[PDB]
Amino acid sequence: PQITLWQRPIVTIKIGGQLKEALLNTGADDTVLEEVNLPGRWKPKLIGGIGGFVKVRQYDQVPIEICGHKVIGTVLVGPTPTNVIGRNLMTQIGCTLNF
Amino acid sequence: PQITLWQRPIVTIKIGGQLKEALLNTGADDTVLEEVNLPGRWKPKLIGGIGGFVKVRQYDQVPIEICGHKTIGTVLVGPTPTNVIGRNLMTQIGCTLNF
Ligand SMILES: Cc1cccc(C)c1OCC(=O)N[C@@H](Cc1ccccc1)[C@@H](O)C[C@H](Cc1ccccc1)NC(=O)[C@H](C(C)C)N1CCCNC1=O
Repeated sequence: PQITLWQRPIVTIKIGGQLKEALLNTGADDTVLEEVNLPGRWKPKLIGGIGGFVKVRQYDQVPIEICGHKVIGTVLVGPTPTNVIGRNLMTQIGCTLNF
Repeated sequence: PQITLWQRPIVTIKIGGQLKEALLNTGADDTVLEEVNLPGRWKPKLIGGIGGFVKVRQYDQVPIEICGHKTIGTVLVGPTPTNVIGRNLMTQIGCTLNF
């Protein structure tokens, strides 16, 4: 799609058999989602860092659908004020900024 | 331009007679820039909010050039870990997310 930015670019993602809402966040390197139980191995990742890091679980090669774009990418699972689709997944969906 | 998101979408902005780097941040409602002296009236704005707000100065109708695109928009001036072009200015430059 073409998403204008008058509103927060919140998109529906499908991940871990759940439909979630997430913000297409070009300011985020990574994709951080709250409350998904992703299967399989993960490794700890420290994210944030300003005032301390937040430990999240990094799951790699996660199938995630973003606006009916099935991609695969790293999803960090842990506390996030809002579910964020970061650049890592936006590149997968071939999402670009255009002006 | 079409900006792919493999890297942080840092763009050069021209504001307050200065060339600055700023992140095209679709996750940011507002544009927050540090160390720009903007002329004229401003009103305080509280931004952030998680753990407390940061007070910044809201300058309205600021001429700002983003990747050569002259636009006018609200620029919040105050502490920001990175200069952020938020959606408010991305709409002005006609920046959209596309995939
Ligand atoms: C910067 C970074 C480094 C390593 C790894 C990752 C994933 C990184 O990126 C993630 C990140 O923190 N991104 C921020 C930028 C960053 C760079 C440097 C230090 C810290 C962060 C920023 O761009 C987007 C971020 C959206 C956000 C989403 C969920 C929780 C919190 C914030 N947007 C916002 O914070 C704004 C501000 C003004 C309040 N915002 C979010 C509330 C509602 N209003 C609003 O407009």
